[PDB]
Amino acid sequence: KQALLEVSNLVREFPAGESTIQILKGIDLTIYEGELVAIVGQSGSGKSTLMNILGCLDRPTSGSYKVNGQETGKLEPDQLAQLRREYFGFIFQRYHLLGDLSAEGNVEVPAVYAGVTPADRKQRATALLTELGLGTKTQNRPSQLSGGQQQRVSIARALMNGGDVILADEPTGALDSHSGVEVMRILRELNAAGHTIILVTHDMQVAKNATRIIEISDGEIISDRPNVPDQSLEEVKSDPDAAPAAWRSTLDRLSEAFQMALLSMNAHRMRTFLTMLGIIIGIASVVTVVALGNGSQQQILSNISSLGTNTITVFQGRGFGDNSKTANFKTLVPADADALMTQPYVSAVSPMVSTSKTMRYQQNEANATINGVSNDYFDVKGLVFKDGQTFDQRSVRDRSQDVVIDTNTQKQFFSDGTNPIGQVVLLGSVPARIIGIVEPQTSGMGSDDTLNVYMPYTTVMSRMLGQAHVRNIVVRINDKYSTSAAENAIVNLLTQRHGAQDIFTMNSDSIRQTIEKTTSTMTLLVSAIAVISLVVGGIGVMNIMLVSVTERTQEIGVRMAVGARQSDILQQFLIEAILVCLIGGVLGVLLSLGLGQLINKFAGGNFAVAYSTTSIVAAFVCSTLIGVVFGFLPAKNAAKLDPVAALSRE
Amino acid sequence: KQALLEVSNLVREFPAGESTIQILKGIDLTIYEGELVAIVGQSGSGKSTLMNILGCLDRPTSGSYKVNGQETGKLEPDQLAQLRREYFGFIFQRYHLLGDLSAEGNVEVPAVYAGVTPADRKQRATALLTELGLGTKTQNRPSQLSGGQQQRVSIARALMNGGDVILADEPTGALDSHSGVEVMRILRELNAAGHTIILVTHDMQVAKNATRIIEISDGEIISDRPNVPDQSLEEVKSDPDAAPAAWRSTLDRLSEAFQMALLSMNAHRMRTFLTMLGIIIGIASVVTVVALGNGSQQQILSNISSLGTNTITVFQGRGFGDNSKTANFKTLVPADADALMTQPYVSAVSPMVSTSKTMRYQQNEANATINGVSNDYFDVKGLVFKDGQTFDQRSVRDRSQDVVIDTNTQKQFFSDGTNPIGQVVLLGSVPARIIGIVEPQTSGMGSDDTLNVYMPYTTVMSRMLGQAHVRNIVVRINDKYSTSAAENAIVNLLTQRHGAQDIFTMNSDSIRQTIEKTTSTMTLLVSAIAVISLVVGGIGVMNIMLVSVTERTQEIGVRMAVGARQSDILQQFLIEAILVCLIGGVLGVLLSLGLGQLINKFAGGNFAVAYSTTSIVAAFVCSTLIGVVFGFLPAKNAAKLDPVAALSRE
Ligand SMILES: Nc1ncnc2c1ncn2[C@@H]1O[C@H](COP(=O)(O)OP(=O)(O)S)[C@@H](O)[C@H]1O
Ligand SMILES: Nc1ncnc2c1ncn2[C@@H]1O[C@H](COP(=O)(O)OP(=O)(O)S)[C@@H](O)[C@H]1O
Repeated sequence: KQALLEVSNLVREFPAGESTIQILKGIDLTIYEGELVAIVGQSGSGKSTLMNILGCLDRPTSGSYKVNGQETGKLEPDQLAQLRREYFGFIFQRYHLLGDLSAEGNVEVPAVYAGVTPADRKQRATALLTELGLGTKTQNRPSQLSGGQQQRVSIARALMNGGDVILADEPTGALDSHSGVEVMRILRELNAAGHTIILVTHDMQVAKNATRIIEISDGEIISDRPNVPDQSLEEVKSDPDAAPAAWRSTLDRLSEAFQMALLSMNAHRMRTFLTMLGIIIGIASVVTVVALGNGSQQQILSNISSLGTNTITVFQGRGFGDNSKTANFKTLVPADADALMTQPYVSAVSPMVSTSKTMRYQQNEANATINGVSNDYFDVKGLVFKDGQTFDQRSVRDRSQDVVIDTNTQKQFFSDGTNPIGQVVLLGSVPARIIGIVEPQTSGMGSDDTLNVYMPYTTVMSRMLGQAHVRNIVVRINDKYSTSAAENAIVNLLTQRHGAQDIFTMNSDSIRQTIEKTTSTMTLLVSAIAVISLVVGGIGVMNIMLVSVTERTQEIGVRMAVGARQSDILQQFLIEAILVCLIGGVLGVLLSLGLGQLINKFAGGNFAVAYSTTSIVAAFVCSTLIGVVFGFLPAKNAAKLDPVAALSRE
Repeated sequence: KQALLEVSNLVREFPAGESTIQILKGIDLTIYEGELVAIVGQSGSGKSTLMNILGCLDRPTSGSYKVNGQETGKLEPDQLAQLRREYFGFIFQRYHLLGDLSAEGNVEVPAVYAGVTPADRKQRATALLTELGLGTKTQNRPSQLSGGQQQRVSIARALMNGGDVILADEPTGALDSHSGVEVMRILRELNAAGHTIILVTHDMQVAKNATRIIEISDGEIISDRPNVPDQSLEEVKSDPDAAPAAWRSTLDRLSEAFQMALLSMNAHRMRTFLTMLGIIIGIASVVTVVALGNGSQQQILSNISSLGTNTITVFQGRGFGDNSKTANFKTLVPADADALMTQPYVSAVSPMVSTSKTMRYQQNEANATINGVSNDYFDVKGLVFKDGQTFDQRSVRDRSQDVVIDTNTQKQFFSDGTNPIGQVVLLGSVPARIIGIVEPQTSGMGSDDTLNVYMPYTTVMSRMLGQAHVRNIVVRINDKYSTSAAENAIVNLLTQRHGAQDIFTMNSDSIRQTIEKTTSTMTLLVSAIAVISLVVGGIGVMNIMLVSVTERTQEIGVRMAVGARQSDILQQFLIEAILVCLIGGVLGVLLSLGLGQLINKFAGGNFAVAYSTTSIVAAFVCSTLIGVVFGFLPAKNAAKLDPVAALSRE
């Protein structure tokens, strides 16, 4: 049969000066289930090292330590953690509780790592705290408890996963006489109930509370004797404490890891706020710059949209003056448009003049732009008729006073729902009857807001301007033919048709393309400058997480001792970083949205802010990725701590 | 006569639940110089509270406490610190040493806070450490010392500033039996030497080391009896330890505050690196963006300086399509420049043609752009002659083969130091004699880097091109007399000479002004976005400083008890932040300079990086201001800590 704790020729060496020093020197030691063992020696004796090895927090480097038959010498971290969850509970001189949790929570932690039903572990935690006289202090934080009360909490914690072997490191060293007596009473009562208890001390008067006293000095055991305490006659057991013992639970520990990181945020609200603030400012500047560049691009493009697709505009305008010295040189005339119409690369053509008059209806007045155009103009610019129809070529010839109106003029003058078609409006001093309504090119509520009116160019030229010439001529190029080659043909045709190079062009597609390219490139560079800010925010996240790993070093050690896997610690800290970056990426998005409405109020007619939902999604994802990347390094550093050095980190 | 410590009616209340609780209930107590006093009681007794008041770390809050006649009831923090420096030394259960310093440094700290000569305090530190058996461990850090060794370090520390009244709070509570014997031996020997010692404990067997035992319970003193230790027979005194003891010095404490901040940076090197890194990225991005916008503006403007000042260039339309359409439609001819010459607003005028030929010298060849210009061209464009002169008007008439060169061609062909003037070079197939060298308009190279040659336009048109027309004509407007009106007048005149409006103009000053304003505006917007990054860096600095205040809370408390003023603490932390941000600004500047040299390797001849020295200085100042500001709140929070709560922070 196996003895519960079986040590054989245990040698623990440490390197010291291109050589070694033995701290444990060939220790043989058998401890049976139910013994009350005290191991006593002074500083330097090796009692600590021995207990660390006994608690599966360290490995021999020479010898054998079998826990219920299981050799620990060659076990890997999660296997030793398995043994700690299975057979050991720990009590520390300084009563290492987790300041952020309640007594109940600290008691639960080992059951969290062992994968114990949360309802059942709640029951067990409050039951053990009540059994040890802390039934009314269940919800107190460690900062709300006295030393003895905290040590009683950690006794209940040690009992959570069974309490098979309670390893107690000088429990009565920090706290006073009375509460030391109480702690020792509890331990002896647990031993009476069958709990194996190993007490490590330097005060023989503490060791005398045990039934077996092993004395250690300079790495070797020098005494091993039974003992009967004197105070067993006073402390009669009038309060009979007898309380001995691929995809499933990973989810439970992930839920708890989220909860734990969340509580660490609630504990340090200023720190959390500042770190999130850095991420909020970063994400907000990136989403803002991107939406500003996109919306401004769309706005500038709509301001071009008064031109068509495959549209070549033929301008010639310049300085003003007399009829004989300026008008005689205005060679662009509608006969030129008639000539262009017959070219194999021209699918549509329209002269274009314009004037601005006061438009009247029953009582309304409003200034409006009256465009003198061809019946084909709507075909050139791609305008869509809402209700009516265009001009007849005859009505252009006959100087008709028919008129086409856009959506904006309908809103201005026919807000009642009165059908504009057939209604006579008055343009300055010229009456005109509406024969059609056009849906504009504009994309946006307040991106255009102008009143466009369309009459035959012959009528506007004759009745309103008194001129024989055209402001410009728009041409839509056939067959998707090379608009540039058609452009050159137009320049040669009109130039040969005129007496000289009296014209210049505007290629709508070329200008649009240049605007898209230039605005896109500038958007990319500037939003990269914003991403620099976001990078600095991420660096801040990493630095804070690393520092909180240092802060929580002892918490990490305690969690390991109670049963945490390196995985579990990694998940805990990494989830903290991720949650911090997400909560703040969302707030950066919302801040950017509010700032977007601010700009959309106070901006001009070129600056506009438009938020693509995939830039919002990209913001959320890149915030989470900053959490995963920048937070990872600290979370791994926490997961890889030596629980011995962590427990004694001070 | 006055007793050293004179206590009367100490009542210490703390609020607890819409009421208060008395922790000291009217304590009277007289302690004379040289007494060895133990104050003993269990948790709740008030012994610590009493000892804190005795040490000038708290105020009676009701009653009187006189230290050598000085009432503490109404004293302000720095006055209580004065009393601590004057009369008190402190020893703590956990032997609160400063992990970053050596034993010697920890011993020095109280002398730093007092007005003590650094050399003399070094001597005292090593002397006291040698007296207490730490002569060979003088340089060890606290992590390199045992509990007893650290406790002897803090004994020497308490003795540094005199050791008048040594308050020891459970000194033998953390450490083992043997080293407790040694600590108590040392304390008794100091008492024999005359030191007043007040020992506070809960273990009567420790209290029995004193000669006077005052027992306290539930806030009141219940026993006060003399005592003779049992070990007075053991200690025959064979080793007689008898060692009893704003413009001027503010600068010395500033030196020490700088040194302490520096050592704290060395202690946490990764933290320092990351915190500094944020500022480095911020300052580098801002200085980089500013230098990029400024230099690019200078480059793009240099490409315009070739258009001269107040110069209106008369360009002409394509005019091509055929060789016969070139002959037909190239209406801009040098006679038009002759006509422009006579106008009242034209001070100088030049036709301009250009072609590219291979420029040859003795054996050297390089392709060069030959500009056919008027003798006035240099006045219009504002070019300055380095050595020679321009053409004669006669030589323009006579189709002269004179040539003027720029500095780039001088470098290409006359690198020897050979004077180009009088030398005959060959341009394609036309020889030409150099009559002058011209210094260009440009500052940065960018795209030019071009070989410019100037010959009479009549000669280039006649001999090299075989054409009757001019590419464009430049005019310099006198007095700046309505250059915009001159543009229109030129168009009207040239249009009147031709058969149409077949010419257009370009106002050099308008273009320059537009470029200057637009690029300047882009510089401000983008560099503001970089400053966003710098802001996030500062926020990170603040968060880190708050965290290091929390981390060092006990260090702050120990410093206060040892004798630090709130001033001293604030200076310490403020200097830390300032120093980190200052260095991060310097490194941000150096990174920015390197990045500028990197950018200058890019293929964009429009992007250029120019560093103003006032943006470097601005970087230094704004980095230091981030240090002071963010930067400040943590340092004040450190200075305003309650030294009692700070010392008991865990
Ligand atoms: N890294 C390391 N390096 C060198 N020596 C070590 C190390 N770790 C432990 N030891 C030794 O084990 C003992 C630890 O606890 P003990 O209870 O025996 O005395 P303490 O004062 O440390 S509580 C101590 O006496 C040390 O001499
Ligand atoms: N903020 C505060 N609030 C309420 N009560 C306080 C407070 N501070 C001290 N006290 C009391 O004074 C005593 C402190 O030291 P003592 O040596 O007498 O016992 P300890 O267990 O704290 S070492 C302690 O027993 C407490 O009951």
